[PDB]
Amino acid sequence: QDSLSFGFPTFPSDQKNLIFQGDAQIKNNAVQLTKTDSNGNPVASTVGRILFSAQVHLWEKSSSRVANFQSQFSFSLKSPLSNGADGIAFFIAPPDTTIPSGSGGGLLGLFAPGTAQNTSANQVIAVEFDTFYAQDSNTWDPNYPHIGIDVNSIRSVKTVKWDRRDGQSLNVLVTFNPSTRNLDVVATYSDGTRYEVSYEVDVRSVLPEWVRVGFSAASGEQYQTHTLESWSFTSTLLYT
Amino acid sequence: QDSLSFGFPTFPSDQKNLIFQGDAQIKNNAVQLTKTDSNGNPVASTVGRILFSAQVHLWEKSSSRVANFQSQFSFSLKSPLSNGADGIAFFIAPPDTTIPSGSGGGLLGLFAPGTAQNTSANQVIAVEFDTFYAQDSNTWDPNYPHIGIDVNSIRSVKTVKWDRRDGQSLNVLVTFNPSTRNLDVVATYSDGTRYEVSYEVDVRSVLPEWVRVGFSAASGEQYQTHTLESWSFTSTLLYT
Ligand SMILES: [Ca+2]
Ligand SMILES: [Ca+2]
Ligand SMILES: [Ca+2]
Ligand SMILES: [Ca+2]
Repeated sequence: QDSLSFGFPTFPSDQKNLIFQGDAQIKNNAVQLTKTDSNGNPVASTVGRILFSAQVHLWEKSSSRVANFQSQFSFSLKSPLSNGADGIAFFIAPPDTTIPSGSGGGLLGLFAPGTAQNTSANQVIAVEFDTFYAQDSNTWDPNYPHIGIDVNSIRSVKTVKWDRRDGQSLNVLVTFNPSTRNLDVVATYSDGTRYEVSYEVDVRSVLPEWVRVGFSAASGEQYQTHTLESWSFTSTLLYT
Repeated sequence: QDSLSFGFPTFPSDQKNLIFQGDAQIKNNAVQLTKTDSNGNPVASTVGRILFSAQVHLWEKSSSRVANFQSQFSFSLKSPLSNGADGIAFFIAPPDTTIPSGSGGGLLGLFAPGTAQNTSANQVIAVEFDTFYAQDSNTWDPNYPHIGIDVNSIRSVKTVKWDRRDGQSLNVLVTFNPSTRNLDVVATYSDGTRYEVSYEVDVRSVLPEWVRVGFSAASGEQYQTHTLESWSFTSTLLYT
């Protein structure tokens, strides 16, 4: 289809169109990307991702069209530790994508250690909300929590300073305009605090014609819950 | 998801979210539900169907919500003869539905011979465009071409006289309002000729909470092409 849209105001336990990978599962009308014990407390060494089952037609070679898409979502992070890790990400990748071997911790369940920074060995665009930046392990990160745009590498093409707020929902709007090739990110907390970051990128040179979209999160030695609360997505092919 | 929408202005050969059953296939940017030869002419004894891969949440027991949906599509029928058969139908059924054994000809690929008229043995709602009504083989049909609404039986609960026009596309709008429980059908030819039929039905007592939607067509000894040209669908769970 040239156009596709779906909306999850909440996530009831009875799901049919989501692909669960790793430890991801539904609990209390929300998606818990990373594993939690019986008490709902976060645990270390966990990775999980979800993908919408229907494939999205991102671009079409034969007609020279590229999709205009928007993804609106909300999530919250919680941890008794002073340094919850590692972060959550909205991503776009090939339909057959699976959790790479050894992609836990700072790799956010998106990249393999051996090629995490080799832009030629990957096909993925992601918007990350990174809370762990230890300069001895995450050598590619700026020294502070941040929002980053990733294109085929864990070392973001760009980042902006962001504040982690335990237990507070962050609303995010990610949009892509094929005319200007701008990928825009706008995130806000309930008190009005706003964060914005933008990057120009031609998706045709990075991703195949058909892709799947979803979320990924992970925790290494340090941990926190990564709770996806709602998600709406729309995409339509346009002439460019 | 509480809401789902998709639109196929045309049908390119590169499809990823369609389930093909029987003889259905993409050809010339359209879906040919029934088999055709090399030159493009219809053949006898053929059945074919397509279904969208993502499941639709028709109703939810917990919240007591029922979906409001709309399906818009266009198709054309062509035959060297004048007695083209058997017809095409838009249908809604359980996700694992498959072509019943011996459902060719007048059963439109939707019902099995032994239970075609047993309402307690089926789970399907369909809107049929029936062009063949010979009383010896289709004992359940009125004696003239028609559009009908089928609820768990090949014997329509409501029908309206219709005119078959070889080679001309018919534009159709099917809508279901959970507030009134009315299933309305409006079909029109480019010159303005309009046909209408409706029926009150409680989808909750006929179909499961999650379903799949698609089209079916068949040709017995008499034949004609059943070409699906475009299709758009939208559904939203409402609190009525
Ligand atoms: Ca990090
Ligand atoms: Ca980072
Ligand atoms: Ca008939
Ligand atoms: Ca009939």
